Amino acid sequence: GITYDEDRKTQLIAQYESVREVVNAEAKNVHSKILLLVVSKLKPASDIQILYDHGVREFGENYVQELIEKAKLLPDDIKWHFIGGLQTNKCKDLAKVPNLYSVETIDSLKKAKKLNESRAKFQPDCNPILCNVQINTSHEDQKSGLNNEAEIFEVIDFFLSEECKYIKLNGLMTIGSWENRDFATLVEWKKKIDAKFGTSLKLSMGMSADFREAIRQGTAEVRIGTDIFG
Ligand SMILES: *Cc1c(COP(=O)(O)O)cnc(C)c1O
Repeated sequence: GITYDEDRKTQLIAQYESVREVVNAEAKNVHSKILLLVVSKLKPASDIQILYDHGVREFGENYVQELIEKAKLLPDDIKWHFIGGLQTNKCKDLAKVPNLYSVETIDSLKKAKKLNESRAKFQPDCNPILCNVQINTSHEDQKSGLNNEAEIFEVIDFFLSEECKYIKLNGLMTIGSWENRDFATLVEWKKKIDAKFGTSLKLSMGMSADFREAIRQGTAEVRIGTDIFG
């Protein structure tokens, strides 16, 4: 497939395994496996091939066109996770990727309906896209994420409806803020929702600077790039 240098291979795998060892060590230190989503945004496809060949399957991309271009160049069994800003007009585009495993940035009912809509038309055959609801856990104003309980509840209601058959509600997601109060707020959102809808939501929180704490607060998935591709 994509050709890569041997010195970079040895270095990428080393840095990755070291990140994965700390994630596993942190997890094993609590009261069962956490996903290490490898955020390859802006990284070349050769780097992904390096890790792919190493056994890695789940990579996170933030840009729609980049993910699509990347998906066509690399193996079909990669489990792409779209973790960037989602515009309703790009849903149709994303839905076309067969191996689009997950979309963690659904932050409106309009978007959920459009992705489910698009997925039905272009890849009804393919497995339902696993989805996370992005919530603004910061107590500040943030360009993305939901903060309104009524609107959040309305998004969850649709996911559990019979009409939503091509995208599956998996959990909650947050970019945090800039002990962790943000992860704490996400944890509280999962309880209020699990209680009201009878769900057992999966949490996606924790990045390069705070994945350890996220791991301590119950995360089911951490998204790390910098620590792995440096
Ligand atoms: C880029 C990004 C990450 C990862 O942070 P790193 O310092 O690169 O580990 C995780 N989640 C989202 C939504 C991102 O934009």
